Amino acid sequence: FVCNTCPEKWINFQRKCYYFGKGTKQWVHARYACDDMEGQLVSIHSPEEQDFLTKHASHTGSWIGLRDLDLEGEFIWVDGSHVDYSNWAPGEPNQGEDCVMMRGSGRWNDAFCDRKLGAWVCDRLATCTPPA
Repeated sequence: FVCNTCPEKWINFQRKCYYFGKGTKQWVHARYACDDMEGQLVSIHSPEEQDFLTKHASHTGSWIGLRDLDLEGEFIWVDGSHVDYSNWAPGEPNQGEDCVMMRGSGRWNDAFCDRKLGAWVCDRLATCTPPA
């Protein structure tokens, strides 16, 4: 009936859980690190979710789960969803910079995928209160 339960070290927002990771990672590195924790690099689909992420975002930049896929020819989230909501920094995005990071402001920019960032965000679904 109510789905806000999250694992230790994760934080709940709405029906999801979020992990604010710290450590030096390239984009595909953060992707696999989230997968190792049974999550995914975060996907962002509303201003309310973004505002939550901004409150907890690292000041020096974080990888998020968005990258430009060559065959589809567009930015696609790690879970296969399309970009409906976006929070690009003004002028962004602008060949080579295929991966997407989130600044301390919450705003996004594209970047070389081998850039090393000190933070990254995973998400997963929250679990739910049981039957009595």
